[PDB]
Amino acid sequence: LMKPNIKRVINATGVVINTNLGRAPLSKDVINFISEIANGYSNLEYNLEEGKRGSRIAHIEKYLNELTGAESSFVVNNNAGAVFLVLNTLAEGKEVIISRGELVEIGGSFRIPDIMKKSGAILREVGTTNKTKVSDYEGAINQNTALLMKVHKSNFYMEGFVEEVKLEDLVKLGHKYGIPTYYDAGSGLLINLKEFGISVDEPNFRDCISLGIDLVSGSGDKLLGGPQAGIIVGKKNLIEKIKKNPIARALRIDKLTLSGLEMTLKLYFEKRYEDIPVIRMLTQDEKALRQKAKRLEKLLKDIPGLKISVIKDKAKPGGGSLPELELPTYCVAIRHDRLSSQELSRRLRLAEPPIVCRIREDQLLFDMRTVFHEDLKTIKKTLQELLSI
Amino acid sequence: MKSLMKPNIKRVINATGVVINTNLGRAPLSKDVINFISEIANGYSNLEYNLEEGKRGSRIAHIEKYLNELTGAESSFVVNNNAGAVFLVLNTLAEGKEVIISRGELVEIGGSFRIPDIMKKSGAILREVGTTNKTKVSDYEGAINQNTALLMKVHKSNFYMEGFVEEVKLEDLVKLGHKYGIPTYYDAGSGLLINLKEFGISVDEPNFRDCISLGIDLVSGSGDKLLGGPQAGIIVGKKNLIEKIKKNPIARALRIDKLTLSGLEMTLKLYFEKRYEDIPVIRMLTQDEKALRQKAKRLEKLLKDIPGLKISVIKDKAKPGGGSLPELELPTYCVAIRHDRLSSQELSRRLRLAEPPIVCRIREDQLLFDMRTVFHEDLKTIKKTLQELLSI
Ligand SMILES: [K+]
Ligand SMILES: [Pt+2]
Ligand SMILES: [Pt+2]
Repeated sequence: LMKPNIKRVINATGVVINTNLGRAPLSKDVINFISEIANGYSNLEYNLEEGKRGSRIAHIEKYLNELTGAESSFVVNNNAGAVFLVLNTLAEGKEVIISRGELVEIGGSFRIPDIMKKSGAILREVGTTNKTKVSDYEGAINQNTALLMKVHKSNFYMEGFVEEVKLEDLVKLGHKYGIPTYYDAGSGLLINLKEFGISVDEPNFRDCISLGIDLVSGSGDKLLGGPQAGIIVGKKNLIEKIKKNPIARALRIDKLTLSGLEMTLKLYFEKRYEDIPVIRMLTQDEKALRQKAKRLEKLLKDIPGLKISVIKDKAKPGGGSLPELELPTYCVAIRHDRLSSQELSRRLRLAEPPIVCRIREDQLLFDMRTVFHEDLKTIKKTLQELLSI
Repeated sequence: MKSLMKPNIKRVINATGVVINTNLGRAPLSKDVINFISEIANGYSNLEYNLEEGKRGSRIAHIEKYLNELTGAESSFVVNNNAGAVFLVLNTLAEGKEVIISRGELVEIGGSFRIPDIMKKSGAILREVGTTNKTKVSDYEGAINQNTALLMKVHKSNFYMEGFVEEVKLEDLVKLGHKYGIPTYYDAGSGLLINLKEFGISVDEPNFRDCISLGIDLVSGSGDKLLGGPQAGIIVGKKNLIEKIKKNPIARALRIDKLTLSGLEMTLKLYFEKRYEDIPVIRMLTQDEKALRQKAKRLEKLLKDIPGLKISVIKDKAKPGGGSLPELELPTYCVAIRHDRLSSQELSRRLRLAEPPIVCRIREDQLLFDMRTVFHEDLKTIKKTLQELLSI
């Protein structure tokens, strides 16, 4: 093979946070900065003022602190690690209370009880799958309770007869017994969504911090729309213990992500949301989508055996973050006389660049939500090369 | 006390359009059944007797024949309620032993019923496997050991999950159980008797016959849910196991009453006779869309003459099963009413205080009557009830 296996793939699934397709894409502004810091040497671990070594995370935490309002903050390889670290540091040998309904598998390799076991912490599971009350948490408190933990169900959701302990209650319960409260938000949403005209209950750092939760973690590649990372924020007392754990060194973030992260956080401090693609995509205007949808169909009419439509559909745009959410978008629907849709999808994934699309009832769909403007021309040229042969 | 001069349990007209309603008494009974119940209650009977042999007999006997035939299990048994069945199954086969179950199937149904809580009081030992959202065969098999007494699956009747989710195919469980020689218990909960797709309602909901022929060793369910009968815990399965269960002294504490046994038998006989329309819970879920409309405009016809009354007829998607089919979404015709003098919040409040009461849905200060759960004899009574409240 002359070719590298890692390829740019055209996402037509209309799924913005896609665990399979590389999660959050990055803004050209961020990547340029990353590219700059990677092209030569730098002040990675250095103080230019004093002429000696300095802490790498230092640059970042300041932003996090003022953005989230938490006393201190830290960042490690990924949220998986965040969880592992937080547990291993605070709960080794001791008991961590958690709802039977928040023991989650995210991805293929991550399971709360599995990482938790490996951490050295002792799982104490309370309540039921579908309903969990405050009593259940309190009931399970004892001498060896180190931690009150909540995990946000980022990849799935429950409906029907359902209950859940209000975080406030959890903070309350924590304060009573003097037990720290750890919240794995996971989506790493930085700020309240309702500020962008998207009304959702999705917990963010800032808000769940000001709720009095002692520790909150999340990924950087999800709702934060940054590079992969485990983000931790909370009580300085705690973060301090965390940083000091030798394991934290094995979880230490790389130069690239660090740079990538800091640029991302600058954008947020400067309130330039449109400049982080996950946010832009999820707040894209319903008109902007039809405008894109029709723009593509204009390029598709001239090719043979091709049936082009454009529909309006309720999709669930956030894959690994906002599972409940349903938003309307415009899909460009296409069909060929000679080829079944399943056969076409298969060829599209094998194309260069590959094209991954949603199928509905033997009707091949491209959801514009997650398609770029530079992608359109490339789908034309890629469709004709397969079908005009 | 003053409120003692009259009974508190009253008939109540349900306009919530919610067929299986935990609050409003669950499944109503057909008059055929009620008559039969009334007949066996009115005097003495063969309850525990063998008229052939002139000596005492099992009460369950009457019923077991029907269940065994309908579901295709070797033997069957009936206790007070499904909670009890679950309690009894576990206390019989798993006391002091381990029961493997998915972390996603540890349910709270009702306020007072929690699998892990009752399983504990059961004497059984809970070995929970997998995760909330995803559970694989691996999880089940990996937790098997010397003290493993049971592989258990509980059907999520009152809630459901969406997103990244995994579940073990029943077939694989059975295959896993046959491998290690461990019995498999399915708490269906819904006690649905026959496949729903036969009535034009396409859903995955498990039924007795189908889950038995798949090689599950024990299946239980409620009587007053999708079975459309009176309250009961129904167990069907392998004779060797039913036997062990029947002999548990606790099963006498859970022994069913003359009334439900009667009601149950007639209910089942209706199933044998394939007269589904004569069991309200199935009739109400299988009602034709036209029929609902037909019924909705026949109501509107009666209410036009009432002063201050604005009346429309809408078409809406509702969720008819409360405690059995939470996913199921079905279209129905509601009859919507509005008054100029009374707020709908105040009008609903008065309707519940009526004789007979009337419970309906409220949506943005508009009052909804869902035709799904309204009987034909109830229309007239809604007219007379409204005019009495509004005119007076
Ligand atoms: K890294
Ligand atoms: Pt009283
Ligand atoms: Pt009195």
